Amino acid sequence: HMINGSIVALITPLNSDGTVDYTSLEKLVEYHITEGTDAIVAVGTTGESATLPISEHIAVVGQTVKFASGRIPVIGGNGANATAEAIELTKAQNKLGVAAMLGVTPYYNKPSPKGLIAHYTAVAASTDIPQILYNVPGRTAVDMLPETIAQLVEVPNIIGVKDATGDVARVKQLRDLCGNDFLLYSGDDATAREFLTLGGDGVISVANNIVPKLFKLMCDAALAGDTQAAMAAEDQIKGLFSALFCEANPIPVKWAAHKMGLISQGDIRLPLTELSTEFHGLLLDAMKNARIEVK
Amino acid sequence: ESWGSHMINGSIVALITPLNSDGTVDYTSLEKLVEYHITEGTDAIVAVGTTGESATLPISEHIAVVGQTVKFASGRIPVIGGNGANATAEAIELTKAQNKLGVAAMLGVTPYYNKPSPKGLIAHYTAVAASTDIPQILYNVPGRTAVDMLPETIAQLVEVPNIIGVKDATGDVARVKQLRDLCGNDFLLYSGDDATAREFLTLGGDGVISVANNIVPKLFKLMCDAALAGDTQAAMAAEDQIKGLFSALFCEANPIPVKWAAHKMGLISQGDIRLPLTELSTEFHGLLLDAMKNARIEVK
Ligand SMILES: [Cl-]
Ligand SMILES: [Cl-]
Repeated sequence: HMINGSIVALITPLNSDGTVDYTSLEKLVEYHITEGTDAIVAVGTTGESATLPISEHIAVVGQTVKFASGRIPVIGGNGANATAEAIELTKAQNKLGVAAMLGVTPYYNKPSPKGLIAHYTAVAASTDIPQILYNVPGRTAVDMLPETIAQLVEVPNIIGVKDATGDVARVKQLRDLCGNDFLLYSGDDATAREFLTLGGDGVISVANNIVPKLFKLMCDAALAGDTQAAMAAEDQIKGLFSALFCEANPIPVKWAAHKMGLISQGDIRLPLTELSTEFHGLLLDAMKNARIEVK
Repeated sequence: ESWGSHMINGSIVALITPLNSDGTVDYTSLEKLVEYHITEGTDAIVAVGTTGESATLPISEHIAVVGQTVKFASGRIPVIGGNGANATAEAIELTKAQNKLGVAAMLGVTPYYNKPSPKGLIAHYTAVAASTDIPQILYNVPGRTAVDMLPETIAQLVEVPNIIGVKDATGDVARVKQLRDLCGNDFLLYSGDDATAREFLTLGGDGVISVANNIVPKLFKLMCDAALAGDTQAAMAAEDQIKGLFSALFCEANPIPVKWAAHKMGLISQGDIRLPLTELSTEFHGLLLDAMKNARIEVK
């Protein structure tokens, strides 16, 4: 296993015709290598998994692996709200060369704890690739509590959990019920430094899409226990921790990216839409404040 | 008239999708459900919506169920196909696969999980509607989708010719009035929350796409007719008999409880259900069985 520190939930850049832009995707992979990002999640929420059918999903992940050329672990998204669909997505990724897979809890259909367990057990049963669980009730309508996560630790290849609740007290609870070995990632930038400080292993983040160097410093300092340096680094980027959510992720981050020249176009698949004029000002300020160089 | 009456209104069942022991669709139970609803007077059937477990049926199996439900109905009862998706392309695809099935309308939940803005919601439904000429019914259920599509956004779709109304499940009955004042008197309003169905009709809604319909269609029908007719006494008297089910069918996420009930009836042959959903846990068996007795259901 041993993915940790600053993990970027990568956006999927699109051509103005709406197809995947592989030139920008390559630029982004090099960028995270050039700065010091520890891993790349390909096609999760931030990467717009909802709007990418399986064949496109497989392509973006597979291409990201190719561009990385072994220099950085790539983790592929394998979440679905049907167990059978998740298994199929998992099987189609089994030989792309991912280090791991990130699987969100089934959204919309609100299964019970027993069902989440059976769900993830059957998904993990269909692969040798390490699985990371992902709880985000703000999006899924289901809260997968630590008591539930703990019953999955014994599944050989379930290696940890991303938790986006922002509820920092869960770190202790998760440590207590799972082992020291189970990996705990934060999925809430606003509480991340704190999450690591309480004993988290790393952060699967939106903001390190656009401030990876500083986001790395913050994560490394926190893990080392240099709280002063962690807070110091957090200080400069904290503004983005709310600005990148003035409309749902990845609407703002993708605008911020195509703005810094990171990507060729700001195109986004429907039902998602490009960031409203209303927020252009707010986000340019938070961006200039994080020492991001426009234009 | 003008000319043969009935638009889709009144008491509509969000139909259960019955399964065989091996998880395939049970067509003989499906046909039995369709007869049952005809005999008992249900106004219309939504096939493969949430209660029909739409998330765990791939598009092929989805359209077979819709196609067969229409067929079993054989012109005796309107069938509404679910066409909800969180990607526009996927919902266009699903809509197109249902054109020419003999469906009276389609019902499409707002995009879930990905949380589009209102401008995105409009673009989504415009594009879905543009790809068909079957009537479309919008579906708002923030409890499951994590977007709340507000009245003011629904109003901007009223102009889109074949969008005919909205199912609202929030249980905010103040929205009937708001929606009326912004949409037509002609725009169809459906309650999606059984606990507030009666009140929703009484305030000016046109119908209820209900979960409890599955197991108490006669009294439910009675309740909806009466409230539509403005006869509050009979409606309330109808409601009182079955009100207990409006809480008890939600002790686990729908359709887990209703499926158990329908089997324990049993309208179906098997209570099997598809992962990640699981059969009702035994903890709630007594809870639901007694709620069913109080609503006049038998055997047992
Ligand atoms: Cl998020
Ligand atoms: Cl529910």
